[PDB]
Amino acid sequence: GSMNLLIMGLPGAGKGTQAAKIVEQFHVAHISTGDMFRAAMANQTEMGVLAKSYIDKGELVPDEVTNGIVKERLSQDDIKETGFLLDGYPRTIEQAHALDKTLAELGIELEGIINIEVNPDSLLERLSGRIIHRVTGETFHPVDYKEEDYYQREDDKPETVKRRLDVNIAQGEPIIAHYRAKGLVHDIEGNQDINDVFSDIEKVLTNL
Repeated sequence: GSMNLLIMGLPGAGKGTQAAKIVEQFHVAHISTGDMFRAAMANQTEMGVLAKSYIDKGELVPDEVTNGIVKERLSQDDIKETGFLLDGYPRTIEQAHALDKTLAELGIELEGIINIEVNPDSLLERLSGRIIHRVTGETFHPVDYKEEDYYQREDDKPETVKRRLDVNIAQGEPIIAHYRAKGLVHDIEGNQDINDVFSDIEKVLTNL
């Protein structure tokens, strides 16, 4: 009955799939950054219509507005009833500090953090393998009988993925340390089958 959770993991770690499995078993509200903003705007909340005025103009959403969005979301009814699984926020240590303030104001306590760990070299190989034929557009990872008959999306080039992973690691490290120092972080080995990863998650959550 109700749990207040964060889920964390580097790109390619399968955070999305696990979140959906967590919802199915434990009924917490899965809340990604995208969901939160889409809700605020589509449901036309006070913060949402405010956020929309920046987004429509192609401008960045200020921290003050983002923090209001979050507080608004965690203020909803479903949060009291079912708890939550916050996904993608906080993204920086500053947002972690802002979140803690909001949770304290709301009288809410974080109960656990699911941290899916996968070796960044394994992630790199998994995210930067996709290769595409020039005229048939056939996708690979596997074949390649001709090195020059293929190309990669910019998003999928090893240097691009490597930078993405490095930035995500650097931004996430102080957040993980911040909450680990409070015993809230539970490391899950992510290099398993989907059902085995979730199996370890299930053990953690039922024993909270």
